[PDB]
Amino acid sequence: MTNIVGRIGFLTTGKLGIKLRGVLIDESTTPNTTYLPGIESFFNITANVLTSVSYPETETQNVTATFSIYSVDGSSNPVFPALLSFDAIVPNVASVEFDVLAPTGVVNNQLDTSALRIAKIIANDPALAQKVAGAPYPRGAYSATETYLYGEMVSYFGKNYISKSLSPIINILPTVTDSWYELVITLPESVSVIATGSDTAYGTGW
Amino acid sequence: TGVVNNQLDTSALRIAKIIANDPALAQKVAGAPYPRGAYSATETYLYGEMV
Amino acid sequence: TGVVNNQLDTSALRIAKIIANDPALAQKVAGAPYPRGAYSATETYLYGEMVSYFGKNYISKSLSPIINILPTVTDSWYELVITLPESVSVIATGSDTAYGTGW
Repeated sequence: MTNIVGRIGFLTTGKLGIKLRGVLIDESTTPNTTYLPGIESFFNITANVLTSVSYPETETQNVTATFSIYSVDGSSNPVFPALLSFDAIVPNVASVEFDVLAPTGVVNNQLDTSALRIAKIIANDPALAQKVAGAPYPRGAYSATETYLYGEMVSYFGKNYISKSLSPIINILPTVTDSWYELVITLPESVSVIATGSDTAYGTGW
Repeated sequence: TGVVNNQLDTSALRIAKIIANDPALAQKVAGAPYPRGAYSATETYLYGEMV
Repeated sequence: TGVVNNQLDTSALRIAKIIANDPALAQKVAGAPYPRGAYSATETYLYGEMVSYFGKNYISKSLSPIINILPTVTDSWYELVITLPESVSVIATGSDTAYGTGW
């Protein structure tokens, strides 16, 4: 399920048809619903605004859907010549804007090169550069109340632990090496280093 | 002026904007420091990985 | 389950997901620091190249290559903050001392 939103220019009034390209399955309802392709769901666009676009998501099952824009006739019916038709996947998110799901010239054969170009773009715009920059991302001190993302560095018991989980972690102690890196502090050499003690005299069971 | 459309150059900008605006995808192109843990000779390390 | 016309979808979001998810294309879109080692004059440092200088880390931001220009001058380099509070390992781990075999 996704509530597509957006505005479409140069068309005060029209229809937007979404038509599936494969079989979609809704297993939520007891009799597993089977949305079949070729049947076009029509939504209104009024005053250049996507009125209410609620469509089942297709990213999970990776099913393509054709979005087409038509002018409305005298009886407000979609004249079939599609002013703008294309294929896209509805993401499994609460809301997506019609802008992002718009056709692109990047075919598979031209894939890697495109990414290459993207690199310099991200390297040029300072906003994108800071939005994507890899860094320790200082956070202050560790606390279990708030979550932590990848790369974020916290302080715990005098030690510095950098989160290394791709997923958010909450109430995970920094000492756990499976989710935190814990950079080890560099040691000076030409400094007095006599600092021992805590003579506890273990019993070979430590 | 002449007619210029230049959609192919707009495509790269659009995709870069989408990647930057999404934290999940932005994480996977983040930057050089990739934490891994304590060093061990039995594992394979990629460019930027931190030990 | 599946679609016959699987080659028709190029919708920016999909391409963004494809480029991010693939390790090779993700590595191509990297930017970021490029480690090179201790700073020295002769070495030509390109954009994003990151060096160590006087105990700090400096990433070059000059879009043009630079030579002999010190990492301290902020016109072409910028420092990578660490912000380490209440440090633990400073001198105790450095003791060792060379004596003691059996006693």
